Amino acid sequence: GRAVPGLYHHPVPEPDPVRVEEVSRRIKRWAEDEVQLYPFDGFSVGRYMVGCHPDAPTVDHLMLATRLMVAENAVDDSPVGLGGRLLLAHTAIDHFHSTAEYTPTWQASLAADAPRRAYDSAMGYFVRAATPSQSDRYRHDMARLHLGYLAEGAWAQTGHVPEVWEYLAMRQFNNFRPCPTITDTVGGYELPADLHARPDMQRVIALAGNATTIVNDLYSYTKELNSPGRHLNLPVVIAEREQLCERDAYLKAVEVHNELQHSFEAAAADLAEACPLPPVLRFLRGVAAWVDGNHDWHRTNTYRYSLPDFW
Amino acid sequence: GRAVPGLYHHPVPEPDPVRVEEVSRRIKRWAEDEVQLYPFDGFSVGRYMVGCHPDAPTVDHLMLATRLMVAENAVDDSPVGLGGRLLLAHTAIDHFHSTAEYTPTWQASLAADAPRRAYDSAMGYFVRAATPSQSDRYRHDMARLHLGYLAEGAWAQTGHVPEVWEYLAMRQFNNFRPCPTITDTVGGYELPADLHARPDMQRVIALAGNATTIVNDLYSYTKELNSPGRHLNLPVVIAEREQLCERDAYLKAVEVHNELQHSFEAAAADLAEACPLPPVLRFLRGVAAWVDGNHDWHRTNTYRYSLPDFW
Ligand SMILES: CC(C)=CCC/C(C)=C(\F)COP(=O)(O)OP(=O)(O)O
Ligand SMILES: CC(C)=CCC/C(C)=C(\F)COP(=O)(O)OP(=O)(O)O
Ligand SMILES: [Mg+2]
Ligand SMILES: [Mg+2]
Ligand SMILES: [Mg+2]
Ligand SMILES: [Mg+2]
Repeated sequence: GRAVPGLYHHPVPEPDPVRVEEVSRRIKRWAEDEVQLYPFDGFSVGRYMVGCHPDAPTVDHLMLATRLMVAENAVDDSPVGLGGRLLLAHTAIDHFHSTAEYTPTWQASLAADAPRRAYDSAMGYFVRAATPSQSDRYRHDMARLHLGYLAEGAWAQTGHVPEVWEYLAMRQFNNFRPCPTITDTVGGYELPADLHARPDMQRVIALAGNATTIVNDLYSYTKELNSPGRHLNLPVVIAEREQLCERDAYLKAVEVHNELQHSFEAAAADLAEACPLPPVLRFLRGVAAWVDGNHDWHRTNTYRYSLPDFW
Repeated sequence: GRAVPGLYHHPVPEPDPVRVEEVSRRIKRWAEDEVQLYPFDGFSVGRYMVGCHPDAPTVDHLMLATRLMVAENAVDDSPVGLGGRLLLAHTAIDHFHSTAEYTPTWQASLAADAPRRAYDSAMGYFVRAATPSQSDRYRHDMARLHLGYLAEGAWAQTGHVPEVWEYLAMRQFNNFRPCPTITDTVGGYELPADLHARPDMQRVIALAGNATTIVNDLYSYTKELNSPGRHLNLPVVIAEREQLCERDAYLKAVEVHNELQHSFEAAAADLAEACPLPPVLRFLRGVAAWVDGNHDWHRTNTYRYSLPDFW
């Protein structure tokens, strides 16, 4: 249950057990009764989402994020035909438009497997609740994610080890980013689209996702040593390119995380000063909350993750 | 110089020769002196862009679209590592954010090849001219395009022939769409982001891109018979799945185009009535103009394209 030594992070309060438990039961019923996601603890994802969205006004708001997070996972369920699989699944998020003949056939494919059932349903709820701007913004962040996956899968098909910055670029896209960027939707307000689009806000979001995603590299490092092949993460890539020992490579990855997290904070503090509108200040706080909550989930989840003996 | 018989389209005026010629010279200088795009007629792309953007206030506005269209092409210059290549090129469009150590190395990669030089420069000009909303919107349409490419490349690696609707879904993404959706930027006004994001506007745009992209399937069909392997387009896919003769499959593809184009028009007429704001009405007209101009460019370009003897 201990943090990575030297990892810069913020502790968080225990997540409201009443909420965790309610999310768990509703998420189990959705998975089983609505989308037949299998022929998985609700508790894991409930602690995750309650911890990451402390400002959600209701469990209904929390369930917007929870179903999308679970659907994200159903999709990870060779890489050779990945680009075709992911494109079709993307249509459950950004709909196909076609003729009266071909539309119904696409429509049937949305029931065809767990990942597409999961997405069609989870997105369905999101689109009813969110503004059209918040929906479009999510589709863009999902198109990023799928691109990230496809870079990673392309490298895996040849065992290619990218340069460190190249791995970092992939991991900018193959990245938690679609989760914190729905903080406004889940918080019951809107960050206006013209403000989301500012270059400074875009930089704040990218840094945040980049830091909180390297958190996962650091906590899941030991588990990934057993993944098929040579599964890439920042320590592994640093070690291989910068020809360092595993230990020093990992410690450097911790320092990289720290600089990304510190830069995220400085960038958010600056935007808060430059543009102190309420929906901006709340969004910035919710992104930091999602980030702190994501570190806490990784830290406490000793079922999935464990630490290397480098200290 | 003849249209596909039975293809529903709108004729267009001859493109202003003064403008075509000016675009050609400036685009040749950009390619040669700014981005070293080779160690290509300016005239082809000039007729293309003047024809597609009759409302551009200046050649500077036209050159925003022209450099992006040319950069798009430099990128098409096995599919196995495609997802890694395209991700890195995407960073020239949607920037990498990283540490003081890794940022400069990424920064150097932007000069490394023609495609990334082309994008970094072309996007550079776009970002200075457009609103932050118009920039974000372009990055999303480019992330769509790259996903489309990667589906197509994944299928090509196994010679997979998708179902027709599946091919159509890919071709929704691997699609001209980033070109007409910058019509406002090129026209010197803005479609507001909240209005762009409406589901009805999203459907109008998708149909338009879907029709004008099947135009390219129909005009480039004969050329593609010679592409390495079995290059997919709508007639080829219809023939193979619906086991039809090449001719009848092509004629059906013409009917599919016609229904997409008619549906695009009905959908735009409806939105124009539901929401008759000026920036909406102008954007709708500019999308139709881009679509009509794209058909005319395909029709007149007998250097790249020619027709099957099916009539
Ligand atoms: C948008 C969502 C929900 C997830 C984004 C994808 C990411 C970053 C992960 F799944 C975590 O990395 P990884 O794939 O290495 O996961 P594990 O280490 O836990 O297996
Ligand atoms: C955004 C831009 C500029 C282009 C989108 C990609 C598309 C649809 C094409 F290049 C045309 O199809 P295709 O690849 O079959 O081109 P050709 O038939 O002319 O070789
Ligand atoms: Mg993964
Ligand atoms: Mg991991
Ligand atoms: Mg192509
Ligand atoms: Mg073609």
